[PDB]
Amino acid sequence: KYYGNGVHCTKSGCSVNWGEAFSAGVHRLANGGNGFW
Repeated sequence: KYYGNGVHCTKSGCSVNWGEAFSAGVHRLANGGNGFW
């Protein structure tokens, strides 16, 4: 049962990979916008 960015729950309790998700959220913060930020 995979999930969004850096999230993986599968043991009756999540185990979100906070690293992939922190960079994912940043990436989202600056997805594009035809720029560099």
